Amino acid sequence: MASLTEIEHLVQSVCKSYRETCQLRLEDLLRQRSNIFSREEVTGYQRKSMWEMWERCAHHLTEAIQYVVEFAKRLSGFMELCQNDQIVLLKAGAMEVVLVRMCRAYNADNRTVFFEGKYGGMELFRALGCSELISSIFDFSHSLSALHFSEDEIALYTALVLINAHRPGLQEKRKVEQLQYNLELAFHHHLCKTHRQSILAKLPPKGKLRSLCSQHVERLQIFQHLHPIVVQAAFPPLYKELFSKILHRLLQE
Ligand SMILES: O=C(O)[C@H]1CC[C@H](C(=O)N2CC[C@@]3(S(=O)(=O)c4ccc(F)cc4)c4ccc(OCc5c(F)cccc5Cl)cc4CC[C@@H]23)CC1
Repeated sequence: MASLTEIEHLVQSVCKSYRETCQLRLEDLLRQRSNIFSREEVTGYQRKSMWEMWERCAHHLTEAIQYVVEFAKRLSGFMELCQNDQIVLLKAGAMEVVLVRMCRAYNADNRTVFFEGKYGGMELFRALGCSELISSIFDFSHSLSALHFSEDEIALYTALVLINAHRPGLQEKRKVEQLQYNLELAFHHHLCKTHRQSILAKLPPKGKLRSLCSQHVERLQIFQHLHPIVVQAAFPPLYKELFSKILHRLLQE
């Protein structure tokens, strides 16, 4: 049950929820493309301490995940599932949603990402000691650039990243399956109607997004083992919660 109106109405409320919950405006990100970090500024970032860079990136990651919580809270029928399923979906999905959202701050053209006010390439994150991880993040953004996503496509796709009935630990598995289906119908209908069905074959596999979150938790478990007090005192609580009950607080406001 759902007609060609109830499926279409979902499309526009998904695009709306997404529009209203992005950390950065795409128009803004596009106009700052020529504001690039100097050779001296890149060298300043490389000279910064690993733990300083870690705290900066973790703070920025937390900043973005907070907007993913607001996207989830406005997503049709997400607030109607149980609190345990809301956390299950956000714990597993929020990072992946930022991993897709991230492509809007990318520029395949110059291979740079927007960070702390200006655009900069992979070598801006050398201090982190995440040679392969930052590389994967950059390649993942490069691959999504090739798809030339519309904002409405990013909205429907990210909503499907978050609404995954296959996430382990889901209590009302069928209530999440029912929701995932309507969003899939809304996405594929919008792709059909816009003559953009050809993207389906080119969307990244399920494992591309899964290995990225896993690599993040692996390098984090390494950094935390060498600087445990740095993570306790300077890392954000919601960051430590997601990768190391703030989510329950966010889910009420
Ligand atoms: O408008 C929006 O909502 C979007 C605006 C743009 C936002 C965005 O680009 N981002 C939100 C924060 C940022 S970043 O700008 O700090 C950045 C960092 C590394 C990059 F390769 C590129 C960018 C980020 C932060 C941490 C991270 O992994 C976890 C992590 C740590 F935490 C700490 C150390 C190491 C790691 Cl690996 C990965 C990414 C990728 C997406 C990036 C995404 C949301």
